[PDB]
Amino acid sequence: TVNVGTMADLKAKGELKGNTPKGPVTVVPNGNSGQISAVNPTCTHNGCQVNWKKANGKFVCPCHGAEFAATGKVLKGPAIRDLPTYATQVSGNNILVKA
Amino acid sequence: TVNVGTMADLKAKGELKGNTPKGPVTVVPNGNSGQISAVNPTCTHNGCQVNWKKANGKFVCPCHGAEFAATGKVLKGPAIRDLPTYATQVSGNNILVKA
Ligand code: FES
Ligand code: FES
Ligand code: NI
Ligand code: NI
Repeated sequence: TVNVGTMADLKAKGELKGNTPKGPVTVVPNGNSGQISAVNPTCTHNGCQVNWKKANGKFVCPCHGAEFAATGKVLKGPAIRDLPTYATQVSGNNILVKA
Repeated sequence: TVNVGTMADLKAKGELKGNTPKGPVTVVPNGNSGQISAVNPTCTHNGCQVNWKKANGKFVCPCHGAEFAATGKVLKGPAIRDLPTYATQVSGNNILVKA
């Protein structure tokens, strides 16, 4: 597992990025009760790294505009596959990304 | 140098496609005074062939949605360069594309 920071950090920063054995990870809130979502930000269209835009509640790809929900669900093309995701575990405020 | 059809054909069909020594060409109307425009429909982003949508007066790329005006001018990204164009000559109602 990869410790990407605390729930307090996620709150203050809006997101937490990390590097895992299976690729990059960006952790964002996925609700208001502590739910979080860890996605591999590699756009499923042409591999650009997507950018979490909290004001719109979506990841937006800077290369061709694909958009994804906090869960990684594709919301707008040209990507047609959801972002890969990672299971997470919060252990005493620490956000742990698995795999 | 490449005869793609007549103005009547262009009016009835909306566009005329052809092949030239410098690549494909799509000829579309560019006004109501008989003005026409010949572009190389190869999208300047990643090379997909853009498609003329007469109702919207634009070439729309089916791959990532870039749009171009009848003149080839880029109107919407991700493309950032205009479509190459070809000089044209209307000779006796015949549309000649010079490549
Ligand atoms: S790489 Fe993300 S939309 Fe193309
Ligand atoms: S190939 Fe035309 S927008 Fe990408
Ligand atoms: Ni691109
Ligand atoms: Ni593509």
